[PDB]
Amino acid sequence: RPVWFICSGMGAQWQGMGLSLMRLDRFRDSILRSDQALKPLGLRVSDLLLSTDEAVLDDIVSSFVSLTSIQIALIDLLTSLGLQPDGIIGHSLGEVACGYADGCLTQEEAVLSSYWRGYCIKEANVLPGAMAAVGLSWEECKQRCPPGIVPACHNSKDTVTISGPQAAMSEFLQQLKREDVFVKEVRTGGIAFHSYFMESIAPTLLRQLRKVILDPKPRSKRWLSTSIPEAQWQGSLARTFSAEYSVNNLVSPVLFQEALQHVPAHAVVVEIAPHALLQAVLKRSLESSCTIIPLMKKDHRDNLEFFLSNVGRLHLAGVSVNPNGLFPPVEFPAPRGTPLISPHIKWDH
Repeated sequence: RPVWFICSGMGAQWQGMGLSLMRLDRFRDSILRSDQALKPLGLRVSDLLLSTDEAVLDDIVSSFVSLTSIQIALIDLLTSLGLQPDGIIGHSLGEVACGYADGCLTQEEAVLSSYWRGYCIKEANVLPGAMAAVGLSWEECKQRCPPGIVPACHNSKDTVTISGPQAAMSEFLQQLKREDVFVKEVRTGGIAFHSYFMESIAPTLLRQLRKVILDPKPRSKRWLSTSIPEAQWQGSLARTFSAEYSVNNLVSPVLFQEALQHVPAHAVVVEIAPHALLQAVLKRSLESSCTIIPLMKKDHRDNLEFFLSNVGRLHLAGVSVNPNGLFPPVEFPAPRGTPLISPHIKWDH
């Protein structure tokens, strides 16, 4: 089976993000290295995770940093299991983390990217936006959307996230529920990402991310972009994780379903995110023959159990993962009087 890393984006946050997983050394130790990049800017991600409150789930600069810094740590645990990806797909702000997993992005360049991507947006005081996942074909959207309400995310073959004017959402959903349409709102801290709203920011962001990303590294064919049409994958822009790319990702539509297309048929898809947002979408928009696995469940009593639960599932899937890489090495030789094994290896006799 191939392994496919999927990196869920915005709306995927919640008070208490991987406070349980802080225990695990491989995790914490990576979240600390994220502080090391965020220190010259006077910011500590580990505090953002633990002084967490409503306002910081809504603060867009805390979020881009929180999500990315966690995703980057989840990815690290996955690499301790000894599980590298066959395919990679990002979904919005996730792509950043992806470019880490493909190895075009340093943990630092990755973290600081998210940080600025989020900063420049906040400081543009952009007008009250708001997104929602709504269940209609991408073309059904272009037909039935109030003016000024873009279709922004192509998730499934019949699930799309429209982006736009905060007040024009509220009264265009009061209006959709009343016809039984899939509608779950995404928490965006008020900003319409992946719409025309973003062009205003593009200049100042591009001009600044150019100082974080010198120099840009080549992307590998292992990583399918969802920010650039499959058409122009052999292009100049598409070829490298450059500032120019990071900025484009924030401005253009996320072509998710498009990438899901390329996902093989006995594939195992892991959602790498502080919360399994795209579970609905992936299961809907992919073969029944593919197993889909969360890594953390929001508001769970103890993510550390829920992650091991799923590390376990990644095994039942058939993938090659080994938990001993999460916890400190064992001191071989084993103690004397440590339970026999052969008598418990039962066969099909």
